[PDB]
Amino acid sequence: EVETFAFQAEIAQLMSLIINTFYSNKEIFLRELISNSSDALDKIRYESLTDPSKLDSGKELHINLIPNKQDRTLTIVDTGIGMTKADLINNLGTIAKSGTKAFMEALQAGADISMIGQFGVGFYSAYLVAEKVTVITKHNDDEQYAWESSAGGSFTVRTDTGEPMGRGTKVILHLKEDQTEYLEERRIKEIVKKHSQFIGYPITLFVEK
Ligand SMILES: O=C(Nc1ccc(F)c(F)c1)C1CCC1
Repeated sequence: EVETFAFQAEIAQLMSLIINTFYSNKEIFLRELISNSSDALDKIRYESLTDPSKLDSGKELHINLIPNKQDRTLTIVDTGIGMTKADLINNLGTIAKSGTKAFMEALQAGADISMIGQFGVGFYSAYLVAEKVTVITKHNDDEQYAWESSAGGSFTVRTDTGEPMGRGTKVILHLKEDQTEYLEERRIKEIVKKHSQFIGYPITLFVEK
């Protein structure tokens, strides 16, 4: 059972800008998604400070980067707090409407796309490199769900019957044909060292057969 939703108009406009604007510095998508993972890990860690049982769904707090050249996907996995179904529908737990408003004023007032994270909508920088994004998520207070969008004004949400995740979020980037450099080990390592050197969780870059 798949539910299809329309993006709010401001979010659709944000994704069309990210997709259509000529902007060569696409690598910041990875910094933005890792920083989102770090924020989600901070949240479950804080909650566990007063309720250890919050970590019954997984004690390890980490970030994995999994490239797959056969599928042409880059997956960013974290064991953070995750998202409820309501969170997924409400712009993946962001205040995306007011965030978009600010970001697009900043853009007309000098800023560039790389600053998207300062407006709380860094998730959508995934569409710099991905034609389709799938988000699998599990929050302690809800079931496992899969969100998906190829932009175009709509997204879907369904119960995920795939591999149980325990707790956290998995962002699966179905990369554009000309963006496969972000599956190469040496290019991912470069980006992580350049932009994510101070993330306080272990970031493991998986290698391929
Ligand atoms: O708004 C613009 N681009 C834009 C905005 C948000 C984005 F996430 C993005 F990738 C590109 C134009 C350059 C200023 C006018």
